[PDB]
Amino acid sequence: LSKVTTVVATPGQGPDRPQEVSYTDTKVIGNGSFGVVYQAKLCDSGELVAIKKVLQDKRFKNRELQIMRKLDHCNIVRLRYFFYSSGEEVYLNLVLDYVPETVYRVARHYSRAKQTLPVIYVKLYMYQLFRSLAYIHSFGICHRDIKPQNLLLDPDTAVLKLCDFGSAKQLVRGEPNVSYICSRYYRAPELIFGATDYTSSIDVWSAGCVLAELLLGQPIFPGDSGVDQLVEIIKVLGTPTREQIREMNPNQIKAHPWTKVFRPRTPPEAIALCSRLLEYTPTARLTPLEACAHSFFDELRDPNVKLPNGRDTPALFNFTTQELSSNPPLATILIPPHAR
Ligand SMILES: COc1ccc(CSc2nnc(-c3ccc4c(c3)OCO4)o2)cc1F
Repeated sequence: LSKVTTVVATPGQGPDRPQEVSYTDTKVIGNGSFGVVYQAKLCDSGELVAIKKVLQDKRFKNRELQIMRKLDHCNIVRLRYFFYSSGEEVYLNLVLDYVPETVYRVARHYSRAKQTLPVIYVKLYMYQLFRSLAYIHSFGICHRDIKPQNLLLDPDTAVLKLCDFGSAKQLVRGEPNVSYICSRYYRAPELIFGATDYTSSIDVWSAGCVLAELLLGQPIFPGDSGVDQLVEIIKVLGTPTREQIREMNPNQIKAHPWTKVFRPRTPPEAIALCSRLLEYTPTARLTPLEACAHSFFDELRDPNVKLPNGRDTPALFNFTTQELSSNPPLATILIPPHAR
């Protein structure tokens, strides 16, 4: 609150050269499995920041911090600084970009009010999620907890930022990974099947679940348990052929038309995008970069596009080489003539 805290914090991206950082108006805003999250105001600039505090084992490196020190993207909450603090024990503190809203909260307001999120926002929010994934997947980093709670929004600018890398991991082919991750509703089928050799494509399934959820006003796959979740998917997508099961798993509903799950007025390209994300076969799913280049997002590339409030859209085309690395020719679609 009124107390001024001064710490010696290390720049998130820069050289390892610690600075004194003073912050104030400190309040907890989240306290869960993720740790404790604080809102605070930087003394010098008057800028709000979030501070994530997690217990550290000290005999071990923090994975989340390793990942965050690598990332610099407009659709990912930035690590401004990190520092350590003591109790008695030892905590690591991530000083992060503050973002006021979440997709969860926003979808819930619309749902509660019996309304749907306007399609322009669905395009904006989904696109920026895919850019963020294209970016992190380019390092072989899989978020592994893509869900509406982890999508932060600035409603005034329509900026979406991916947050919570506490479940993120660099996926190395041949190194086994845990299957019971992601939030249930958003959890890929291969995970429910127990695959330990999964790829970044689990994030893409999750994004599809988010997109489907923004279109419907409720989770598309609301599993009752970790096991009932597979049933919920089958109910919507129909039984996987044995070929698909082989694709998902290292060891009786039919095809349910995609244009009937959603409401009658849902844009067909949104349904078409959805169908390419929610494929049983992990490698059949679009890459995030491919998802960005999908027709559903064409309006975002229209030179006349504006937010509902008249403002320009936020950064949409400032693609780096790193972001483009999975399919560089896609730059021809992604970056429209006027943006060059
Ligand atoms: C406020 O909503 C939450 C969302 C996710 C989490 C999980 S851990 C985390 N990692 N970065 C964050 C983070 C970064 C910037 C933020 C933020 C949270 O809230 C406002 O600006 O939170 C905790 C939360 F409390």
